[PDB]
Amino acid sequence: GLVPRGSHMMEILRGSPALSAFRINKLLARFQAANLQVHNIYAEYVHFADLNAPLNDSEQAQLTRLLQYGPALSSHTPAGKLLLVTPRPGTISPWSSKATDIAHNCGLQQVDRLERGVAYYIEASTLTAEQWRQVAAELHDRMMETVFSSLTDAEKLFIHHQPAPVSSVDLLGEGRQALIDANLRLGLALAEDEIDYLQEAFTKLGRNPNDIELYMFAQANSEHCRHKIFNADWIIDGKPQPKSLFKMIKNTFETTPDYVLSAYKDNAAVMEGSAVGRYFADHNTGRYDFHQEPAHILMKVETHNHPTAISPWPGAATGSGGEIRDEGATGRGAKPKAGLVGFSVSNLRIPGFEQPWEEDFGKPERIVTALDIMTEGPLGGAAFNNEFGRPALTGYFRTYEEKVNSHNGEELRGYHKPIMLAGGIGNIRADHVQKGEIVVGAKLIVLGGPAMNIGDFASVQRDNPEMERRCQEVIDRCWQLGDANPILFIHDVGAGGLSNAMPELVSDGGRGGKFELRDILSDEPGMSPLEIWCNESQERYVLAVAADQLPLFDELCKRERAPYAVIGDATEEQHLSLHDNHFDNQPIDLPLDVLLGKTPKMTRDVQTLKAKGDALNRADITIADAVKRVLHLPTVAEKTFLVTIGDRTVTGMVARDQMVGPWQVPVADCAVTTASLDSYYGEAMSIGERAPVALLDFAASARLAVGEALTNIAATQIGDIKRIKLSANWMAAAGHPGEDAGLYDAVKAVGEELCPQLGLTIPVGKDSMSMKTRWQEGNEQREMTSPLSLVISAFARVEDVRHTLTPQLSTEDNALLLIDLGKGHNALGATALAQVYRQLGDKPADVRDVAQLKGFYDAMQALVAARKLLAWHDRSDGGLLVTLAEMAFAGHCGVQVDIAALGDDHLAALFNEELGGVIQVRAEDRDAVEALLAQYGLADCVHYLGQALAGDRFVITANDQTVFSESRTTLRVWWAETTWQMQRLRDNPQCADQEHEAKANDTDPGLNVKLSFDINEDIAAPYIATGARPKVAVLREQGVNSHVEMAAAFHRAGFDAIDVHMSDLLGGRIGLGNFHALVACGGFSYGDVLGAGEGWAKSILFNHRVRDEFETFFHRPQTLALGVCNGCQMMSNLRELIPGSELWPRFVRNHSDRFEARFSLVEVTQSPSLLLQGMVGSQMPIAVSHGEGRVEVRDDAHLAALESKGLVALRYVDNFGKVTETYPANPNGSPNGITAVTTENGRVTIMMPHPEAVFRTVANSWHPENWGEDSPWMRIFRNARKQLG
Ligand SMILES: Nc1ncnc2c1ncn2[C@@H]1O[C@H](COP(=O)(O)OP(=O)(O)O)[C@@H](O)[C@H]1O
Ligand SMILES: [Cl-]
Ligand SMILES: [Cl-]
Ligand SMILES: [Cl-]
Ligand SMILES: [Mg+2]
Ligand SMILES: [Mg+2]
Ligand SMILES: [Mg+2]
Ligand SMILES: [Mg+2]
Ligand SMILES: [Mn+2]
Ligand SMILES: [Xe]
Ligand SMILES: [Xe]
Ligand SMILES: [Xe]
Ligand SMILES: [Xe]
Ligand SMILES: [Xe]
Repeated sequence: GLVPRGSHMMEILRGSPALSAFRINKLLARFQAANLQVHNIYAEYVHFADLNAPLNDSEQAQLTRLLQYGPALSSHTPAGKLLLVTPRPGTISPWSSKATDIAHNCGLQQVDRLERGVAYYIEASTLTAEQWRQVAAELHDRMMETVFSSLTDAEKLFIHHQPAPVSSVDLLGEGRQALIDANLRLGLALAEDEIDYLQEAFTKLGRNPNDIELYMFAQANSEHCRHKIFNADWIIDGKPQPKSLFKMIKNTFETTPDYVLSAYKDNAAVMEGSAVGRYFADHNTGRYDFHQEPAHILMKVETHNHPTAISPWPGAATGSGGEIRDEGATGRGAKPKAGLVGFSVSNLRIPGFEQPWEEDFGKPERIVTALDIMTEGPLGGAAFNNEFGRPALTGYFRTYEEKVNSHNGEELRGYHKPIMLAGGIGNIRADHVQKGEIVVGAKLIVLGGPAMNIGDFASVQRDNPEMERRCQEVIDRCWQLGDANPILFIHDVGAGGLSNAMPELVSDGGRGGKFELRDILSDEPGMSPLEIWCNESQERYVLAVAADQLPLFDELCKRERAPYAVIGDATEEQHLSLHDNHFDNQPIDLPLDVLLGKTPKMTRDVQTLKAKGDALNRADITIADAVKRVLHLPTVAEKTFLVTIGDRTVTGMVARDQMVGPWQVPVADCAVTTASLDSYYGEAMSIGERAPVALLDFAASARLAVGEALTNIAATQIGDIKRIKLSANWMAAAGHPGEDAGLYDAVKAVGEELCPQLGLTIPVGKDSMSMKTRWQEGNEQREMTSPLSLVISAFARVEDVRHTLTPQLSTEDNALLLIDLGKGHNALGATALAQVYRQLGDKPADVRDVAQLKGFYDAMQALVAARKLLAWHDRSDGGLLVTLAEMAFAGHCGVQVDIAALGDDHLAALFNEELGGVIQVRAEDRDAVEALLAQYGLADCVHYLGQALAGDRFVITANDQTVFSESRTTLRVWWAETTWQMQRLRDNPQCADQEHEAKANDTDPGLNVKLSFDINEDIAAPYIATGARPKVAVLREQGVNSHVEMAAAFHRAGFDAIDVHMSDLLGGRIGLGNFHALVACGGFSYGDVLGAGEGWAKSILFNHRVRDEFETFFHRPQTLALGVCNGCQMMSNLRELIPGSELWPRFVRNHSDRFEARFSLVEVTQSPSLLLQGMVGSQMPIAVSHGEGRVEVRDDAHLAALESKGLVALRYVDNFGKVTETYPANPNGSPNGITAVTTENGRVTIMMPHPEAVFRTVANSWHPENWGEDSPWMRIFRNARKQLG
């Protein structure tokens, strides 16, 4: 396959079939649905290699072999009409960046670029050219892809354009008109006074502005970048106001500075953490060690609402990716640890599952549907978190779309433009919290990805998470140098690209800069200087480093394979210049104070609109019907489709994730991580939000968001409320009638009143101020406007991660007690209950009593510390009804509760969404607990409800009357139906159905353990005691992310864990000949492009020296190796080097066709595995996190031979203890539950689950109560140590 392509040659290589049978069946069913009459469809990947020089035979064999990957689906002879789908010309897929990288690291420098498309073969012998266009429309994404008729057309993707010159705007030759034309032509969106400012600036300089200078200015001065609304002066109902919104937020720091180390002067806030062992590999020795020191806590939350309305997968992916850059660029370098995720969208209207409150109102053609956002968006957000390697541990998901009588009268209110929210916490060293001095002469570097023309095609983002992982490793090497950290100053690259980030950086240091345009790394030679300087390409940071640290920085980057460029120098003069060596001229030449000068402050002069509620019309409402609808509201309903798609175990520090208890029910109210791998100190995150309340009462909605963040985090051991710090993220349709006054009133409500009075700081925050959508529907104008939507995220240092309560009810003798901080108001306005009957109602919840909310929190903290709680679940969407139901789902039990003391209105008592929740206590503690609550002023809020009982009965009485009684299993399965329907349409429907149907089986005993050995016996102790510590090579390739906890597991077992990067082996810095033990760690090397683990394995196989090195290590008589997850995939690709491995299977795309992050039950089976000695017959859960873990054999003969040889070491079992292939008990579809195999001599074991994630009991999502510090998985590492003797 090989043809001229300008001054290069393009080779075409056929790949493998691209779609599984159920995917083919969906295409055919959709074609029949549109009646396009299609007899058959078949699809095959095809690869395109643009070559700068020819391949000899052996290089050609290498290239072909690199492009063999993926499940072994049945080939077909091409037949019918070819439609080839590729990335749009002018764009380079992330697949292409990563695959070309593999090619280069396998020695194929002749490969200039690799790209991939899908060839579809459609047999539909009479369709009009018209119907052909609809077939083509159906097979590609119009925002990213194009459809071609010939394989040869792929040459269009590799055209090199000449560099486009700068363009000047003729102000001197045409006057102000030139600026007006450029404003419209370049879409600068400039205000009249901004046009005046530019006109005057350039008249003063006596020369025309260049397009690049105007664009840079336009970006810096957008609402998005300047925050004009948040800095504006206000007049409200005729009275000037004393403070901006930002100054009201700051008020919370003026009033509670406690524990804050950094607020409002960085792209994250920082608060005090805990002195613990920070674990990392020394720069000199490569050995991992604990460094006992403060691990302070940074936090940040951001949105990506507009781009997600256009292209939701990269919109959500880069929302997370951008936020992750903020966290690593805090101070002088910091480390992201865990993430959170939020979505608000309009009604799903799932086909065949439409709910009675949903009405189709239309939408703009150019945006995607709510369903499309909730399909592709969570996948994009998880793709980044999974491929970058941070666990995603808490989040919210709301649907809202209704015609409502609100502040501006009857209007459509919703989320056509969605909220896509991404946030997280990380750790930072004390001495790096402060940005450093920028020395005159400092080198100014771009760290990260080559620029492309990115940033409405302009709203289609692009993510490459692996590129960002490689940058994070360099930032980690830097801060891991302590006082020798060479980062003087670092900033993320986001809006405005370099044109914002570089000026901001020098400016923050009191300097200017001089830059060379042609030093910036670019994958698009056609780009204009404007495009190069201003594009929003992803995975970039800017930093300043002293000239003499450049050789160190260079070494650090090269070992990580993180690209970087020196692109300029910091100057004493406060000027900004950008030179271009190619055109020999100066695209930018400005004083900074001209560039960064501001037009006058905004004034908003506005008036209050307040909705008068309508009383809830109850004609159609019964309690039973209300329970059924409310559990079908996606806001309320089970969230599994948002949770198991995202890793929750990488770092080995996750103590509490969303899934709770033996039945792994996602109801955890907040996330908890341990502060290190050697401590019980930790960090917690929770979310509060209640946007629909803002349709009745702006300030109540903001108070409730703060209050729910607190009730969600309250059963975690924190102590002083001033330890809890908030992000406030404000989404509004600024300018829409009544929203501006409501915004000022809501910010005041929290910043000036509620938070100072509770002792809560808001040291970080952001705002997104055009939350609305307009389009033409008949030839009527239509508009969908969001409620004011405050999202509060709460972050806190944790005193003891072991003491966290979850909603999992005990059935030992117990009391359930409601804490009703609604004080009997029982408001029903703006509840899930109102919304599911198409109403807004009358009067919403609110914070009823500030002393009692603080009293609530302090009481909860006293009960958590004294271990007086069995369970906790707060009340929010769905009310007390949903809180009790979710506790019964998590406990897999019944409730017998009486509500007579809660008012005569049972509907109001069950469904109000007032603050509070239900604690469960031992029956014998009930009196002391009620006395404790009374001491905090709560007696009149506290109500004994009844008890949790074994069994399936969910019973609510009022005196002698049954208010509501149903099977708990029935409610649990209704509550599951949304995630079932989402999984069924997104993933393999067979796996969605199995998962859902297992829920209806009440006899399910949940995760449960059988141990064949003593989990507390440290069999490595006599070896550790001698002080003899053998090395283990902790092997990582670029994109590996689980190596730190892997090293820590081996360390606890007595090893000296050495960081061995593949670059170390390629560069000769490490030899395997010096090791007896090797482990290949997990993650996403090369983003799994070319098959998970393949580029890592082939880069070994195709370098003869490193390959000989691996083969020698494996052939030694006493070496031990382990491969986990990515390392298990890598090693299965290395069988030719491993003796005794001939029967090993391949590991390919899970049968569900979805990444699976699960806490799965396995049994240890009889094999030669030396790492599993003493464990055979044990059954216990383990962390699973993979999308390519399905064992695939050549045929049954290979499966039988593998089995009969006795080499299977681990199998998935269902909770009844049987070997299974039913999902998700077996999360990936592996035959015979196979998930680990060993070699004939037992010296090498590979497995897909992560024992290193869960070797600490505290890091097991569920575990038996009596376990000590060590989980059963700790024994694998101790077995390695004892085996080496
Ligand atoms: N978008 C999301 N991504 C990840 N996890 C989520 C998301 N939405 C909700 N969750 C998790 O699902 C569980 C139930 O969520 P939800 O009912 O919104 O919480 P609550 O009602 O306690 O505020 C929680 O553990 C939450 O963290
Ligand atoms: Cl169709
Ligand atoms: Cl702009
Ligand atoms: Cl939009
Ligand atoms: Mg103090
Ligand atoms: Mg909920
Ligand atoms: Mg909650
Ligand atoms: Mg919530
Ligand atoms: Mn009151
Ligand atoms: Xe190719
Ligand atoms: Xe400017
Ligand atoms: Xe956390
Ligand atoms: Xe108590
Ligand atoms: Xe090992």
